[PDB]
Amino acid sequence: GKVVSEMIAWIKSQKLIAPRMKDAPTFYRNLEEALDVRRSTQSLMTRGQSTWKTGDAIDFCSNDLLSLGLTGELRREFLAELARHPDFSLHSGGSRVMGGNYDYIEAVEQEIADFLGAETALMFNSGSNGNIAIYTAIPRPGDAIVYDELVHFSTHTGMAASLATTKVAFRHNDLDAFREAMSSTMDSHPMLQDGSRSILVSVESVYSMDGDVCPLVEMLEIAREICPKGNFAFIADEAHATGVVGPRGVGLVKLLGLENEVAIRLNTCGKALACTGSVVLGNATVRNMLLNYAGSLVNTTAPSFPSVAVIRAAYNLMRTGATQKAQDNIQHLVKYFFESITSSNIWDKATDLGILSIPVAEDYESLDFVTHIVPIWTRQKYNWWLFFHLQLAKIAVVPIDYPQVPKGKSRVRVMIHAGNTEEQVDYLVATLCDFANEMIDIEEGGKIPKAAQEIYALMAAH
Amino acid sequence: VVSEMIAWIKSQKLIAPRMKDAPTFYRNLEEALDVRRSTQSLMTRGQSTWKTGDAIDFCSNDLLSLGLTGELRREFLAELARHPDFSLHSGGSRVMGGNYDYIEAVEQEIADFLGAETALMFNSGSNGNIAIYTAIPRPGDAIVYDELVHFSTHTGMAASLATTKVAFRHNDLDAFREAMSSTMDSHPMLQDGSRSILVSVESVYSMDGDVCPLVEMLEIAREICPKGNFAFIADEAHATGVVGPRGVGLVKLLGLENEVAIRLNTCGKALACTGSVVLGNATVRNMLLNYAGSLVNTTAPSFPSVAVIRAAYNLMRTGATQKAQDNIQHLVKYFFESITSSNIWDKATDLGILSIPVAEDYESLDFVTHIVPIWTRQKYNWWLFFHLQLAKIAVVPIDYPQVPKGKSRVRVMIHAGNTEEQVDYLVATLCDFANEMIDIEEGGEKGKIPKAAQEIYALMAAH
Ligand SMILES: CC/C(=N/Cc1c(COP(=O)(O)O)cnc(C)c1O)C(=O)O
Ligand SMILES: CC/C(=N\Cc1c(COP(=O)(O)O)cnc(C)c1O)C(=O)O
Repeated sequence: GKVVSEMIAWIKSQKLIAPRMKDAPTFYRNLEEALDVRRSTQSLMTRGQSTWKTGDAIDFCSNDLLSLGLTGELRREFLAELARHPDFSLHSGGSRVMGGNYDYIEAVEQEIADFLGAETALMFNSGSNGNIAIYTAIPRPGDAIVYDELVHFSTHTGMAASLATTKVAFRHNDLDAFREAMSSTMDSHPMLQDGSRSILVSVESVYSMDGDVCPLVEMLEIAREICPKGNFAFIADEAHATGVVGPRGVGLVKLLGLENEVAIRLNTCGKALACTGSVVLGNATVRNMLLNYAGSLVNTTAPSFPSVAVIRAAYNLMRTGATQKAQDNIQHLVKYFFESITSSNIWDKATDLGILSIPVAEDYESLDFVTHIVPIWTRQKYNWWLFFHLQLAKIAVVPIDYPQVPKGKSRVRVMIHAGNTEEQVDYLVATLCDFANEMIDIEEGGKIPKAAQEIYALMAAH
Repeated sequence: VVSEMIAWIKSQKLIAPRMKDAPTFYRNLEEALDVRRSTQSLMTRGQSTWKTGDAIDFCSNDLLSLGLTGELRREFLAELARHPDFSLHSGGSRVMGGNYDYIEAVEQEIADFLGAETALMFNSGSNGNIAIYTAIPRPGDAIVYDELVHFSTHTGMAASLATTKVAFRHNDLDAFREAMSSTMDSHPMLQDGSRSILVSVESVYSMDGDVCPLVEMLEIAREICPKGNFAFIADEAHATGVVGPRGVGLVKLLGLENEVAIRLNTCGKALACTGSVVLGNATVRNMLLNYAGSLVNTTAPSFPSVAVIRAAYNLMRTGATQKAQDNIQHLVKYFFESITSSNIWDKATDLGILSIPVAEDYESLDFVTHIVPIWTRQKYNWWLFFHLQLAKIAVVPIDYPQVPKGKSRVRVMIHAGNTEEQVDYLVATLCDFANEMIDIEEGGEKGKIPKAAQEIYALMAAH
């Protein structure tokens, strides 16, 4: 219905366009050639998913983690906040350091900083710009940046534009490789050995595309062991941690009581807090470093009053406890899904054959908590088929593929929200087990499964 | 207020001395901050002295006084009220489930008001320029850009896939002609029309206040690129709302919406909120959605953020900013006649004591802009700022790194909500400073400090 109208528009947008641009001007000629590169691998993005916004599909893909957007709970606290300041000055006035600072944004920052256990906060338009500012301002020449290989794109963009000359990745969440990265970096840099420069460790609290948790206590112990002079500093991107983890959604850093051990923390408002923006946490020296050396911040207009107001409304819902029930239902529904798919008859054969792989679902009971992020892996030549199977079953997931991940690591990303139900989770489990069945029967018989046939049929027409 | 200047005075006291047993990371961080303090140009809280009412606003970016009057606020809240059940959260990135009908419809309203085929909305003008210059240039293309394009344009070009980036002297048609032709003559794939030259300009330049001669550069581009293998990119941050009928900006005013492939219009200035739109055909828009990785990997704008942009443009389309816009023109022409009619103007400008280049031949233009950069001698620049501030006139001082080392100045912004009496006081204050400086220099005492600097140097001693 509405599922099939967007599949058609998606199929149609991958038709190569350059063979029609021979007469077009050179500028548009080469742009449509560049778009054709993506079309050729069927990865041209246009209008997104959105079948869940209309009711035509379950929402297992959006970032509305606590359903604050779905319920209108944030909108009502947002309008209530604007009503506490009639005649508010909407316009900031300019750059935050030249005409754009005002009392209400400083007060909201300190309010948030107090709630998350930090000394100071600085507000950005987004988590991305938060990362851009951190890694263009904070790293000094002679510093070293050691980062998890799956840090966010904005972190990669910030580090590339950094003043630091030494940046070394380490294998994802691997405490051994992080040790090897730390000590091999120390040994070859005499300025780190005598403590005249620092090593900056860059990690995410919860990884957007894997769903696992940074072992921060252990990394901090490794760091102190390698750098006994204390010349290290951590930077924790809690994008997918805020609102999900910790008492009243404070995140992983405060949950572990590391608020004095992690020098820089980024908390974003784009997921659980159901709006946009971010704050960078640190002491007053970090904050003044961003205001003075993060040129991206210096040359952009400061947040408007409504933008600050929606952020404050979201932390209000967190800090007054209004999100606590939604926060536990995530834990419940993720465990409920984990129990249900690992208890179905076919999970064992499908896991050996490699038909389905959900690594976050294994050993889940030994963790202090679970995450909302559940990537589901299949065979790489089955990935689009798994997507079409769920999509045609009226379950909206996010497909992950090149360029978003390396060209061989394709997967499906399922998001469990506080506003989902056990009936919907049962439907997701049953839907996945039908797919695992279909591919095992094909593997035991060149057949193409039902769902893919229908999508390939629509292509043969469009 | 004395308090804002006192706080600024304290923020310049060096701190590296107290940092010994301070850990390496905070010591090196505060050592970098000291580099700014030792030149007295550390920034902390800005210039908000005007915001309360204790100083005249000649500094903010609220050009049409939409923020001051609450006009945009009232329309913004009525727009929210006409959508009582709006979905606040976008859902994710614009290409992954953050798209919705409201933002697309708003985009097309802005495109059609601006005379463009499509529009694409960003969090900021800076993010728009980032997206343009990382997504649009192809390998083999050349970028010819005005040296004074915005910081975000410089960041975007440095992350670009184009391998020839050529700057040219600001607003200079001969320098631009020389950049275009020497770039054309050294690239066989520009000569044969298979790659393109991208031309990057601001319609109104944020710190010199002058206007890009866009019709002249298009003529020169077509001359040097007879195959038409070129494309212009016009950043209109300081034109939207303030230039053209009903604020449509410079490109539409000259009727060049079909000759300028990419346009950036921003909401941080005269439109009194935040955000931007990139304008172009659907090939440009798809290019940004697929190759601007900054856009792909960030959350899509929430409903209230879209609605205030809509309210701003709706104000412009109902003609509710035209009188504010005519007021700007009146007040800037009034400042220009006033200051150049002053007694000391001839002497102060011959001596380089005062210099306002946008005040020269302002009558030979079709319009003026709101940006009045005021120069003095480089060693007097903070003295000029102190003098203006203590006279309760809020201006924004402009020093390294915002500008080159020896190009420090002070930026006055004329807003619609300003008055002729406020302009009279500014001129009187400027003439006092010029007179005080001419006296000090002819008195032959190289240690003589002006009055307003004496007070600042006093508080520095006390505090
Ligand atoms: C930061 C205050 C400011 N910005 C100027 C500016 C921007 C940034 O746009 P945005 O703030 O990211 O929406 C973009 N392009 C031009 C030409 C500009 O002059 C100013 O001139 O005081
Ligand atoms: C919206 C795309 C997305 N994640 C965003 C994200 C950001 C950017 O945050 P912002 O949208 O600029 O505020 C920063 N750090 C991490 C770890 C992230 O995962 C996702 O997983 O769908």
